[PDB]
Amino acid sequence: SGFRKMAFPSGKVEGCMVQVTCGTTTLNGLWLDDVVYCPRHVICNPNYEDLLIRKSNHNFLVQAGNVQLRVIGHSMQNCVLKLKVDTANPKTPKYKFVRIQPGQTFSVLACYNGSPSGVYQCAMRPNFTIKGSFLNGSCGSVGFNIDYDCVSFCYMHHMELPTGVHAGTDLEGNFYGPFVDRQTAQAAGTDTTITVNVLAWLYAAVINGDRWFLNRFTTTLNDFNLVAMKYNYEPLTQDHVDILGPLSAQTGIAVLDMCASLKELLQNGMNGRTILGSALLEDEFTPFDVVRQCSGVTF
Amino acid sequence: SGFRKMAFPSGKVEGCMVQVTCGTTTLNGLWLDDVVYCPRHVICTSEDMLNPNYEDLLIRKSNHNFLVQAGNVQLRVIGHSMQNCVLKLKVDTANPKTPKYKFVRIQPGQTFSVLACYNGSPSGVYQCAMRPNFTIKGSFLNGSCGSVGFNIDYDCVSFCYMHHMELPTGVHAGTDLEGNFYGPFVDRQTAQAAGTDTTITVNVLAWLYAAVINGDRWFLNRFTTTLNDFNLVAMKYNYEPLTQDHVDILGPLSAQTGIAVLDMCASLKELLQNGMNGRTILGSALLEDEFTPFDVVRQCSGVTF
Ligand SMILES: O=C(Cc1cccc(Cl)c1)Nc1cncc2cc(OCCN3CCCC3)ccc12
Ligand SMILES: [Cl-]
Repeated sequence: SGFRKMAFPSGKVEGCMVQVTCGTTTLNGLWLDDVVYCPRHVICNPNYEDLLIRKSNHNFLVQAGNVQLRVIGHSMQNCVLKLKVDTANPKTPKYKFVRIQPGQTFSVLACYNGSPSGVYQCAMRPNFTIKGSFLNGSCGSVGFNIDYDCVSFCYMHHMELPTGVHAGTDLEGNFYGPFVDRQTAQAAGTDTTITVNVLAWLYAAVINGDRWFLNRFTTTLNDFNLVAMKYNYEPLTQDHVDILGPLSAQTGIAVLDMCASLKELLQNGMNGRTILGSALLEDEFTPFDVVRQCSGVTF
Repeated sequence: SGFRKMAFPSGKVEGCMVQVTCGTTTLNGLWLDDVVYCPRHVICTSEDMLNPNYEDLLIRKSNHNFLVQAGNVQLRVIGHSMQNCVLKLKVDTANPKTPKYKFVRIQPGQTFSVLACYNGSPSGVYQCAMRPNFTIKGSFLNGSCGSVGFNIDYDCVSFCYMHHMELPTGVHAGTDLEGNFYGPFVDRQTAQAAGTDTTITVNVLAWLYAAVINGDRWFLNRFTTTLNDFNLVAMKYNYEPLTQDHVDILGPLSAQTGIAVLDMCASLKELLQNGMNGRTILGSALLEDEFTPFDVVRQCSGVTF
């Protein structure tokens, strides 16, 4: 019993965190094999190719714990700077660089000065921002998922938007969303609720004994999305319906049956009642997260 | 900017997790130096659970009855002793990954990170608080017994909790790392129930100061209150009494935001009187009590927005 927001064990990632310094800018780097990946704005009309051509390998001070790492080359890939170093990290895990879609969740290891300070779980929002907990110096903190024994790096933190939300890239330097890495006016679009995730969390509530929101009713996929579109909810596709299959099978509540409960939960509200200790409908637990936390999968 | 429930990086703790097996019972152990700590109910059959004599059950066991597994390597047990509700298995090898550690016992309201393990294998990490009724609201299944709660201040890991059982209401109970239970619980299958739970008041006030630091001020009011008048209203909403120590502890946050502790208490009384009214504080529609005054100061800084 119990449903908590749970992150992946951060150990395999901690052994990769280093501190990258260029001039006055100091942020975090990800040391995998003989390369250190970090946001390219560490070298900061910012023409990054023009700013990088003027730098030498000794300008980058990379520090792994209390040991300095020797930079022997550097290249830029989109918005990420790759610093080729002298030593290959002995603690390099089995890893993969993956790009995630909105709605997908991941673990963030928040770092300051190459030293891990906290770990938390979050979701890639439909408007491509993340609602993280970041301060100055957290740039270069990474988002990951653990796949059996292989770490999947999916996010690298770059900046904070005027609304307190965060923006970053995948590990190939490609931004998530319509953002650019510079001091300019940038705004996160209107956010929507991740529908498939709220439904997964309602199945998790049923599994944990919370059944008050259930009803005898059902709906069509078209009638649900017409109401969802009105409440700023992401459209529920047939793929989403299919993905919720195992939870539907385990609880005996058909997906469109659970959609009628969400429909009533949107028009009539919580009414002083809570679902899993929450007075709001939670959207940062995917259907897979619910299965993993309510089955005991380990790494 | 941004306020999240944050756990400590679990790495230093992961390198300590092992699987302890005695007969058919299989749970987790904490391997520090040449000793493996685990709940003493690993020697119990699910039968003896009602009224077991652990001294009598341990005297009948030998070192080869305990199968300790660190990864894919078996650890050889060369001695064993019991300290309250924890079993200490002396082993042949000292853990090379042993961190700088300390066993600490915490008070209700205190927060810590939990590394949930199954079969000596870490599966997840989450942050929680020791409830006023001494239970924890964790996310645990069968086999999670022996999972540990910790705080990593500076480079030292402070072990403060070891999971033992789940109560009828879904809440969890356990001991400090010296085998002493938190609360009036016993490691027996007798009828036990968690008392009435109360809200950790000093933590809600800390979280309201964190909200002010993150820009949200809508809940603030022009009123102040006495400590006695606040507690009379707090009691009525099932809130823990706010002591003068709590008032003192909230001093730095009071200084940083410019809102006196008793002024924030009036804003809190008004929230309990009126509700949230469709508004949210730090992305929450409920008043959050699992962030201590020390967590807020740690996660936030010294510049208010
Ligand atoms: O409690 C024990 C063993 C035990 C028993 C008695 C005394 C001691 Cl000292 C130790 N281990 C568990 C720990 N944490 C969480 C659990 C969750 C569990 O199952 C969720 C669903 N429950 C199915 C039965 C009602 C609901 C089962 C077991 C859990
Ligand atoms: Cl404490």
